[PDB]
Amino acid sequence: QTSARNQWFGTITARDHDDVQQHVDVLLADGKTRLKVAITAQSGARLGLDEGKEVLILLKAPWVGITQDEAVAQNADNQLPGIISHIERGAEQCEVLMALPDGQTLCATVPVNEATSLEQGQNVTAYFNADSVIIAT
Amino acid sequence: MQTSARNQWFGTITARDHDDVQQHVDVLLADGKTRLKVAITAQSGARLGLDEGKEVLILLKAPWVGITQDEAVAQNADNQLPGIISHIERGAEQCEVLMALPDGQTLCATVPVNEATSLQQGQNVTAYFNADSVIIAT
Ligand code: MOO
Ligand code: MOO
Repeated sequence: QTSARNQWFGTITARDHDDVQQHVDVLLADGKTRLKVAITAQSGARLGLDEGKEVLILLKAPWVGITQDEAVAQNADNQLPGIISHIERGAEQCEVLMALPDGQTLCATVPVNEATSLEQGQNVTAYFNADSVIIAT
Repeated sequence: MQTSARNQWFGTITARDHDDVQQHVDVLLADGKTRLKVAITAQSGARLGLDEGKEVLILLKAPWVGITQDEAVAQNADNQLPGIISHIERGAEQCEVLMALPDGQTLCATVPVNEATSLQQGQNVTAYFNADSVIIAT
């Protein structure tokens, strides 16, 4: 139980063996969503992040951007196309809920000034870097 | 308790605001002295019961930690922890920087290799990070 609003079960499919910071590939339990995640070398060993390892991905809401710009999405390490299902606008931040293709709901916290063109029903892309995710067992 | 976050600290919530979408909490760490500021969604603040007295674990991933020697940068950040670098591991793209904290703790930061060339073991530095870079776990 953590504050991260996006907690996705998945499985390690690959892991590199760089000495300071390593990357792993994760397939989500929906069986289609692939993610790239970076972790320190000590952590990859300590957690035993080898092919087939089941894990829980923790992606805090503010680490997720929501964009209508395909280049922004393509520049990021991870891209999850979807459809905005709900928008709650606060004074300083916005909660953007996005329906993923499988029906799950992604949550992003976006600065109010970056959500002015966003509206429910729009096709957008959720994006984040590999080093913005925590792996939990 | 088993997560990749290299920094995992016990703390007690000592304050919480009730802003609509994103709220902030003050967290007093295990040393009974260090206070952090953390941002969470309103839904999470209620779901987790992040009220005064609530004990939690702070998860801070290595790449979220900046290292500086500049007073302004440290003061401008939401959280800053002074320490001394105890070890550096240089890599082709990233460097692991470990910093000794009071009461035998070690903070771990992952810094891009081209930004850590002036960092060296034994320097007095300040680690810093945003309120919205921390995850709170029950
Ligand atoms: O820790 Mo949150 O509620 O994903 O911002
Ligand atoms: O090893 Mo990490 O980068 O603290 O998740």
